[PDB]
Amino acid sequence: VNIVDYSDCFEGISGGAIFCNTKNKEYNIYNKELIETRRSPCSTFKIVSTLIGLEKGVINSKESVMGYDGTDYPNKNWNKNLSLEEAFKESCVWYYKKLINKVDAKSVQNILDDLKYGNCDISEWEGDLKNGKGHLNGFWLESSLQISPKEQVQTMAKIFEGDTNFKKEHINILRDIMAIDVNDANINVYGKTGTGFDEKNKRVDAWFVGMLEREGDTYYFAIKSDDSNKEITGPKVKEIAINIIKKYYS
Ligand SMILES: *C(=O)N1C[C@H](NOS(=O)(=O)O)CC[C@H]1C(N)=O
Repeated sequence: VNIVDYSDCFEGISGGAIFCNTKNKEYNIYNKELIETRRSPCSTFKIVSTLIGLEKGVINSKESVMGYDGTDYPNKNWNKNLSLEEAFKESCVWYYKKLINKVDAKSVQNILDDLKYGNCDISEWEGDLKNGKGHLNGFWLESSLQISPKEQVQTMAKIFEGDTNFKKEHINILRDIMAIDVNDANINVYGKTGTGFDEKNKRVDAWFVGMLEREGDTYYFAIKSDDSNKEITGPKVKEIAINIIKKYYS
């Protein structure tokens, strides 16, 4: 367990990072207090909800559709019968809400418990309805479910090292749709962004969670901002993550 200083890559944004290599148990932690603090996962939950949907047969491949019904949305790419792969990369909320609402709560509770997914609290299934967004809400979006960056890395490691009961076929679908182009062919990077705003504390929940493969070694990582500047989003934290990977993990 090494405490490290990645602050230069954060360019003044408040946050932390944790990288974990489970072969030689090298835990690299920037901002330990924040890395141990549970927060809403926001759209990073799509990593797990994809696996739930595959396991329950709601979806079956990276092509699978959820029966688009024609509802109008401001994002162009939500207005179509998009595949799993496209809905994951577009972070399409209606697709993943319809997916999870096909699964019974007991099944989800038991999967989260098995994964040790933070507080495993799905009590507010419908999500943060006070924000006015209605069905564009759920327990994983600034609501009851909370997970720390350290727990995110532990969950990613358990899934992608083959230590859960999820089918290998399903884990490989997730790897495929999580793959990121970082303009460096000598590392494979996978992950998912998440963006929320914590109204109580007036801070963002901006995430990038995933894994890095670099010649034999695999690192599981979670990068998280809690800045008060509302302009700090998941995509911005992903930029910071890539700069950390290129500086310190090449
Ligand atoms: C998930 O965090 N969300 C869905 C969507 N994607 O965000 S991301 O670019 O950080 O992955 C928009 C924001 C958020 C939401 N409001 O539901």
